Amino acid sequence: NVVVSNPRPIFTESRSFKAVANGKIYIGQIDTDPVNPANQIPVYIENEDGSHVQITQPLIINAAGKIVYNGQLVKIVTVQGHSMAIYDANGSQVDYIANVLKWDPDQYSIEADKKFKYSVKLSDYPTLQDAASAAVDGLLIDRDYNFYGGETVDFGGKVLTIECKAKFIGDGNLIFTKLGKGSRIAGVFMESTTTPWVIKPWTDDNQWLTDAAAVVATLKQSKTDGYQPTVSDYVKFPGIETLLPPNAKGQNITSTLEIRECIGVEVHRASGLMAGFLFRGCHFCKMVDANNPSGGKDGIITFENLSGDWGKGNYVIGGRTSYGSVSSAQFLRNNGGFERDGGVIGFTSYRAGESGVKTWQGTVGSTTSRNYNLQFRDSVVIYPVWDGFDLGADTDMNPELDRPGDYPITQYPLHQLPLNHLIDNLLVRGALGVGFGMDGKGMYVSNITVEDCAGSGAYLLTHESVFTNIAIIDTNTKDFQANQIYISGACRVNGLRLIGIRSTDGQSLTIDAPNSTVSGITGMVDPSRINVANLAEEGLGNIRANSFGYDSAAIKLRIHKLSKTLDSGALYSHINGGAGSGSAYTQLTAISGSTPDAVSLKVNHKDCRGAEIPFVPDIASDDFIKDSSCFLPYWENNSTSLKALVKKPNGELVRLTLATL
Amino acid sequence: VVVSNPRPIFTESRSFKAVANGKIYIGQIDTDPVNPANQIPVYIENEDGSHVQITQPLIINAAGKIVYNGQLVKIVTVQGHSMAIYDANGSQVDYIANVLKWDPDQYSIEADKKFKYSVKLSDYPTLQDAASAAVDGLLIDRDYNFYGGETVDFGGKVLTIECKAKFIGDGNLIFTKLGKGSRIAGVFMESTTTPWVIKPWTDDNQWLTDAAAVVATLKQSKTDGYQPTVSDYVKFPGIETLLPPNAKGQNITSTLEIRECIGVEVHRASGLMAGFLFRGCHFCKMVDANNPSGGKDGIITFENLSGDWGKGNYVIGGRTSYGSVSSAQFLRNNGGFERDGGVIGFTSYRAGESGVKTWQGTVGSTTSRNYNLQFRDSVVIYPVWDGFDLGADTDMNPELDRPGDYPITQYPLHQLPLNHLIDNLLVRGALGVGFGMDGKGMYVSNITVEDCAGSGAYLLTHESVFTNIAIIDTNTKDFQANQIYISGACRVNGLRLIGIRSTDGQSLTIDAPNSTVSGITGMVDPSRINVANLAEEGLGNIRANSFGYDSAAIKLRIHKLSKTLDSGALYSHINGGAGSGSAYTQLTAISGSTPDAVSLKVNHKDCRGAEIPFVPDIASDDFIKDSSCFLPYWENNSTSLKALVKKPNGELVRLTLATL
Amino acid sequence: NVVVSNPRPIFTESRSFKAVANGKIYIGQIDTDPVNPANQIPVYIENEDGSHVQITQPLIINAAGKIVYNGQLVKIVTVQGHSMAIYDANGSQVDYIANVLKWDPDQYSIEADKKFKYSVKLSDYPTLQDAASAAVDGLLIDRDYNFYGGETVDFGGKVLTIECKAKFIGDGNLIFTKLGKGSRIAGVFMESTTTPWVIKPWTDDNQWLTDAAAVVATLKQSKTDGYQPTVSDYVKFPGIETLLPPNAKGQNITSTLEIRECIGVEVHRASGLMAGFLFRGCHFCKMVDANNPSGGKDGIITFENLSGDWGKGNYVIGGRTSYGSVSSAQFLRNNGGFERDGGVIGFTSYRAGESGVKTWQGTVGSTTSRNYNLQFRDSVVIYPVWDGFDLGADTDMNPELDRPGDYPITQYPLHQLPLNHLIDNLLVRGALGVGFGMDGKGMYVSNITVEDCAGSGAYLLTHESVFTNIAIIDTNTKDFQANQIYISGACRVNGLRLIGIRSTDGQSLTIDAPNSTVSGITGMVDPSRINVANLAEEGLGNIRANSFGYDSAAIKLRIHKLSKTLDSGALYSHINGGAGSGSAYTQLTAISGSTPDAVSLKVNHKDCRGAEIPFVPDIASDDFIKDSSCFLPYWENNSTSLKALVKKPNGELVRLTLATL
Ligand SMILES: [Ca+2]
Repeated sequence: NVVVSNPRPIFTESRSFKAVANGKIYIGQIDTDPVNPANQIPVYIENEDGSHVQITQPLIINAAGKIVYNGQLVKIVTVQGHSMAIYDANGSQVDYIANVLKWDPDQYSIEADKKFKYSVKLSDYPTLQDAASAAVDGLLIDRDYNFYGGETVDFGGKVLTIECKAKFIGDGNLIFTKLGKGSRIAGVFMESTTTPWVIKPWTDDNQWLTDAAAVVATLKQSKTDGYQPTVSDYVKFPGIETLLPPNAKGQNITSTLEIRECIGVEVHRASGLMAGFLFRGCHFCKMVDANNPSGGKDGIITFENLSGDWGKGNYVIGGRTSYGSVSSAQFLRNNGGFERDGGVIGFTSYRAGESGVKTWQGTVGSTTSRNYNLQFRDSVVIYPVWDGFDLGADTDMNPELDRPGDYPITQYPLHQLPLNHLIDNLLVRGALGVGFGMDGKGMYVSNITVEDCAGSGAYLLTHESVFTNIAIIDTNTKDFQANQIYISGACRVNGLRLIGIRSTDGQSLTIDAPNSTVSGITGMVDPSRINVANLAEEGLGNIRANSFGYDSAAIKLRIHKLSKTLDSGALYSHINGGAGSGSAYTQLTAISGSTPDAVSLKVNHKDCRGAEIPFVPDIASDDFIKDSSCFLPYWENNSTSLKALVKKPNGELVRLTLATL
Repeated sequence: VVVSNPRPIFTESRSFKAVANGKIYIGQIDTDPVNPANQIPVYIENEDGSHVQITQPLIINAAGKIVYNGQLVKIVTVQGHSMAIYDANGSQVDYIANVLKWDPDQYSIEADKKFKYSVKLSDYPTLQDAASAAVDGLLIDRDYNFYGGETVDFGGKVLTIECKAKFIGDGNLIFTKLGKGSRIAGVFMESTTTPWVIKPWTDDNQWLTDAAAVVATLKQSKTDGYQPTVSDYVKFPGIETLLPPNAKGQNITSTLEIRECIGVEVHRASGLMAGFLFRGCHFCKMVDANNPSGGKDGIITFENLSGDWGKGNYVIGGRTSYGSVSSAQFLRNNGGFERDGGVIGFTSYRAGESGVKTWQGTVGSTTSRNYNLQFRDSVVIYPVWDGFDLGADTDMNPELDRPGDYPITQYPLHQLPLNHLIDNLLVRGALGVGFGMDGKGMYVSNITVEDCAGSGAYLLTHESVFTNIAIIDTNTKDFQANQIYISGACRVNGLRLIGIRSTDGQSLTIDAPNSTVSGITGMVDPSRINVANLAEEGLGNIRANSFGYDSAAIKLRIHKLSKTLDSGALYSHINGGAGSGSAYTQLTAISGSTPDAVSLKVNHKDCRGAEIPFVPDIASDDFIKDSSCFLPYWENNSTSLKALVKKPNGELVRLTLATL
Repeated sequence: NVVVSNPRPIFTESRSFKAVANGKIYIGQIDTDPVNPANQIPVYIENEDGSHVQITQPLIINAAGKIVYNGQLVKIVTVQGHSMAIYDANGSQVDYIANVLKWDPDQYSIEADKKFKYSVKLSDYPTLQDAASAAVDGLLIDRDYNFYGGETVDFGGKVLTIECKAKFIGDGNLIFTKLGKGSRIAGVFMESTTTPWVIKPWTDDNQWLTDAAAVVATLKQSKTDGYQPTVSDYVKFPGIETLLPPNAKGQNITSTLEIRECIGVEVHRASGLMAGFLFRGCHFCKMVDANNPSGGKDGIITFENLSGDWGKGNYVIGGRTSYGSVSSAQFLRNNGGFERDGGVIGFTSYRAGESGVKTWQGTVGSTTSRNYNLQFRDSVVIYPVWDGFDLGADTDMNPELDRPGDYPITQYPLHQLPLNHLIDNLLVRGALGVGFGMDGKGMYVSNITVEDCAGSGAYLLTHESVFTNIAIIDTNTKDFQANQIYISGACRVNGLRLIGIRSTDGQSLTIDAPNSTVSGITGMVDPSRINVANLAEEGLGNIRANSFGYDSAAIKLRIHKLSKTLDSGALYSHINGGAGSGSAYTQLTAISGSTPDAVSLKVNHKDCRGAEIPFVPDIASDDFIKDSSCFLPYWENNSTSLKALVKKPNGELVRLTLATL
């Protein structure tokens, strides 16, 4: 409701009831005398269409007490608050107001400025920068915003809480800079403008495709449920480079939120399609509870600190991601320090086009991309095209001969860096590459479970390292020419579960750990497919061997130097008669002529209650008897007699007759 | 406020005079209001606030003030307007194209831009009124008594609903049409009714099992127990008849229902007799539940019996307590290959049914089953029934088809390809079964079930793999049950059995008749192991360290022969005492159902010789097994040892071996 | 911008065009007659300086129609809502306005008050109490606030969301009281004013210092990268008490946020320097996602409930802390109930000056400081000066003879309270004292991993307790006179991994658990360094012993009561000839005269296909033969004959001739 009123002011005298006819008005700085030029401020006629014309002072008051310019009634305005002095035609002062704002003070605005939460919203601004400049505390993203690649926003060092309720859409990087420590960005949703060509190298039954032509046949234009091919696919799927159409090669679609050179910024509940998150030269930043962004061409979550100080304080905490052409979560040139201040905790990666979690190896540009002292715990990687966890620091194939910006090779050889990562409680399932890969010297690794992988379970280029409670369960299910677990260097493994339900008959070795000392293997492993430097159970208690569904129980010995495929000796218990007979025989055996159990001593065969003793089947040579005060029975066929080669207590030999007709 | 004179006066523009008998025309902005087509309504506004519309022009009196019927009046318009003033001779005194452009209150413009939008329930009579007014935030700042089925339409808006007071009522408060990304934080649901609840555990936290004892715990409370259900009639046989009618068939729950929404998260929820229902939702999460105390229905339910299969639905973090049925439950959800859904980082205490439940069977005429969910990093303590119930098929009537699911002819009962990602789960105190599941082709890892009155695990699984399972002091009530049962042909790699409680009062520890197992650790009674095959194929060089009084033992047992008697053994026994430097080694075999009946010894009494058992009477031809061996036997009437010799050529001869 | 107007009011007549010369104005309550003094309200002259002088009515109008007071023009002010009556010089009413506000009504405040989020901010108030009193919903800390020790703020029972974007700066405690249930405090940053002297008992290669003089040598003034010495350091580094200068002793610097006697308050994403967080007398409070506060003199996170009801519902959830002089997270007099409603889940502690997580022991003040029914799960403690987890309830050194406020010693002996904590999935690395310590009766503990600790791995003063899947891997690496794991009482251990890659030759026992029954040891343990009451593997299947790196395989027996260092017998398989000979011999041995393997029976030595049988090297005594229907061969040297001591089937002894020339 608008009340009818008379907005145009009139100016009347102070001691009688008259207009200030032919008077003058001066307008100036608050609490000054505006009659003096130095104190005057710009005054403008304001026109109906909202245009302005600056005029000179004094303002002229006509005979009716109204302001006029060249005799025409005008509306005068000023940019800021002002003092006002009114003079009559004789030049006597009629009135003076030091500050006109003080006459009609809007008290509500003082109260409102104090009692309401400050937030600006993108719907009120043409550009994101405009909103950012206006922001004091909150910034609401409340309209879908088309950004251009490289669009850069300066947040002015302010500590902002950016609440996203709409998308940032575009191909390329949206770059946020100069956010103050403590700033948070919640609910951000990045989406590419472009819909790329993607491959989907898995079937409707979730089996991995390995054939290049089969993979090419999956090409579709989509922002999800697949990934844009990269040059690593040319290696992963031999022959695919030639078979892909040109429009499916060299694509580069990612919509990336880039946090540049900020400290103490967290991105919470991020999501998107063809989406990427890049922390470039950041410290003490976190990607928290990622809400399953579907990846594009670049890493989904990247902490890259190739320039400036080594990254520290950078974490992926919770959440999950899906797809992407390369790794889900990756680090370059981060060092958590002794305090292990950084890494990946509580994270899930699904279907990384490369690996679920990656610490980069080798030189990138002019310097090291490697990482030290990071945590990798309580995390899960499922169905990566390459690796579950890739925690190596030195290049496997075609390694550099040096490490600019890192420890020289002369100090630490390749794969022997003191990486010092805290690695515990990780699960990997469905990896096509390697479930769990790493390198380094002096590493402690615990509670790692790798299961149901088409590719190898683990590939460990580690040295003087300790692995505790490792489970490698049905890996290399495609039976590639690979081990299920490989360890290069001289390591200790304490607890190693091998074999689920899949046969290893179509594979090479299960564990190849030629310099490693191992204890506590469990599972239905084919002992011929074990290679270690040493295997021992030094600390077992009293033992029982329980046999089910066989007529015997066995405690066997296998000397791998003699033979990896044949037991060299055994202690058996064998049933006499059948079930419930109350009788069994015990048998001690030795291999001869590569025939297991060729020679044996028996106790209670056929419940006879006696020992059956093997004898030498012809004349025994002197050197057949080993120890003093022992005898060795032997056969003399021509007299149908048993003889005994005796090594007497004094060590001398004598031949006796033992049994005759 | 400055004491001012609000009533306008209108004076002329050429000389200082009132516009006596002047005329004012009021119309559309930027038009000529003298034209009636440009005029807008003008009203007298009375002191009591009533209005009366009058004709134009407005009349100015001798004093320069607007008048109607000889009285000074206040005139108002509904919109911004043009104003033209004419004097008694029709000369124009003034023209204002838009009176609002003279000094607009610029504050509302700046305020609307700089402040966060939020409405609050204290300003509205109903929750719908508040939802309608909301733009960004909605604050629940007063307790609100809802009626069952009360339905709120949020208009597709992406709202941040902050709760700092209670929703109070029996039944469901139903939220609908929230936009993707909406969040509801701190919600507290509380029933109006205080029901009758049972508390089937003692002040020393032992479960009660006697129906009469449980009935004796009846009290009216919204917590520290649960409303009896139909399942209690089975759990406590006879309780149905002993419970008074007022304790039976109660249905008190105050439920926040999120209906048919996508991308809604409920965070830090709590309450008393509280439930949370996501009905026909996708990509919704129950996050960091702040220990709501449950009612009759499930505490957290993702139910997708209608519409598309549920996906993207999770319980993440938090905990719940009590409730008559399961704490967290799923019907007709499929996480896809991506495993996009399930329960991670969750704790359940004292579920009246189970901690985490995936429904089995048909419900509402379709499948209630679930696929491809995660169950990880979660803990369930003191459920009345199960810790985790992750089965999909009902363990009965294997003929029955699965409407809405895989046909029974494609996948038999309990052999669905459920494909859940199950890892790192802990259960303690279950009265029913700690960990239960079915399915074919399952992988399960890092499960620990300890200190359970009921069985540790009940696995109706087929061609499945279990890695690093620990079942420690379960079936502590000594029900006629196993500690772990596995029906189908599975592999177990790493199974820890037995804590500090004796199994002397129990039947089988593990009954897994089709399963192949390796790596059992613990003081299991070997008679209480039943498996298809047990083996340690990959041990290294071995040492058996005995802390016993005078011996160490490596025993053999053939379960086909006897489940309770060792069939043979390798012993080492001390000669003399501690520090003697001497022991004897002994190889034994069972005969006449007497373990160790027959043996060969090396170094008995430090004699440095081998004591060899001989057949105590004439040896039959078939007593000797292998060629180039001899078997000593006794001939009493010559006080001699003979030897039955099987020569190298396989033929038998009998020789004299020792005589007087 | 601002329009030029004439703010000073003029009062003119209603029926003719004249000023109300020498008129009178009355001002009173809305919709009343203000000429009645009962209805009048205060009116004020507002001077130019903004000051006010109350005057009595009526207001006086001059010949110009303007308000005057003793002949000077004046600005009169009063409350928004009022009635106004104007009278001419004759006392005739000129006008009456029932309610001046109703003329040009501000509708905006009504709309604004409904549509905007309420938050007050510290920049608008001189003191934190001022802001707290003004708050309704939100409270923003947008300026650094210097507090004094003991400064107490009462939040009126209001449910407040306190968002911190600046620091609370001060030595001592800032005390928050009377927060309503559901209140939350986010991003708080406590910082001390003092930079104290701190010690840093670790080197640049992250080796612990143990020498007092070396530790004193590390003294520096800093708020981080070390801690203030306390009296426990006197014990930890013997001699340091006398070597520290006075300025480094008795320091007491912590900047502590104290939440006092509140219910349902959560502190989220807290940080700081020399910072502490104390919940005193609270219930249902949480310290969530601690953002690596760097600690001071007192515990970093403390739930202290020594008065009032036992603490319940109090958790540390997520996050991490660093440094501090004492423990990172600690509890006094909390009981989670059967519900286990409280504890530590998901937490990381680095470099606690005492322990990572501590449940207090003994009497504090006049009552129990102990704790029951708490969770300790999914947490990690790295590099504590004392313990990783200290979950004991009873005092170790000079214990109390009683437990005021708790169970009596007569009901539960020392170290044997039914603490009932839910303990699972814990990792400790780098502890200088004890990695994992506890006491209690009836405890269940599972999935504990302790690795690479200078001090002992575990010290368990527990009884009738159960430990499942424990790993103690390279602990006591400094070779203190200690065990790697000690357990005092009658416990069960099911799964125990011992030994990483470090030799134990410099140590005493690896496990000393004299009253415990243990199964499932894995690792390269020295068997002489195991002490338990009972060690057994009752439930193994068929067994194979696989030997790598040797010409033989072994299944050995050791009777620890006979000898802890020498095996008492063995079953061996030994290669005959070369590798790939396909022949081996089996040997069964027994110790004699303290020489392992002194006496043995062989099968297939030198591939001879016969059994080599040891005989008594002199005349056998009657008592040498054990069982009926057995014979024992023995040597009669004078005649060059083997005889047999025969125990006939009827048990009677006879001596026969077995072999002669
Ligand atoms: Ca003879």
